[PDB]
Amino acid sequence: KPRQKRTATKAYNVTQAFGRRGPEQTQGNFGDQELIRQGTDYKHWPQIAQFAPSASAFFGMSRIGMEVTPSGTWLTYTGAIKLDDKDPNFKDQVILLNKHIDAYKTF
Amino acid sequence: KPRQKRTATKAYNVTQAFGRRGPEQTQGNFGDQELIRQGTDYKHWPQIAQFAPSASAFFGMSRIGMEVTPSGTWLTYTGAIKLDDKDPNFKDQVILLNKHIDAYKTFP
Repeated sequence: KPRQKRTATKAYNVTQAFGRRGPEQTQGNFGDQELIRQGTDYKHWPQIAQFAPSASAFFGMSRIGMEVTPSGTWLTYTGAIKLDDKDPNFKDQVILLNKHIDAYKTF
Repeated sequence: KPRQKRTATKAYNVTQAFGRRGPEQTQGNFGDQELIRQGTDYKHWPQIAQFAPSASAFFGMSRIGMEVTPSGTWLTYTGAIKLDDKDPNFKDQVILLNKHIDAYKTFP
């Protein structure tokens, strides 16, 4: 499957699907050891997935570019998604996201 | 519905769902007049949507951050998706994406 359409699971985990976590610009930085090993089987995956954009929102919210780099042709994307501070789950969402952002620095 | 889960259509279009296209740091820049007014009702939407990430890939591929500002708490993301230059359709994919990237600069 094209990288962007892959779904990580225990049998095909985040490292297998999307590479090792890291700081480089072509690397993903999200996930602690449990999420990396479990993918969408992770016990709190639906709480993470609620922030992932629909296809319409991905192209509607993001700043999209197209670049030729020494590795080939890339569609770039950047943006920001607001957390709903009136969601009763807000504080646990903050804790959950903090547990996974740049978690690889500690393993 | 939270912004990131909206689906734009003719009845609820890209501007209404995601704001006017423009140059600013967290403003969307993608779509010509046809896509803006049609959203996923756009006749060639599937050829754009093939590049959109799954939820797992979004959090697998992207650089994710969190920012706290006077407007609230924001989940930031950056990344890149590789185009398959060996796909016979590659030239048409590039043409389609280029038609929409920064298209707003050419119309009010």
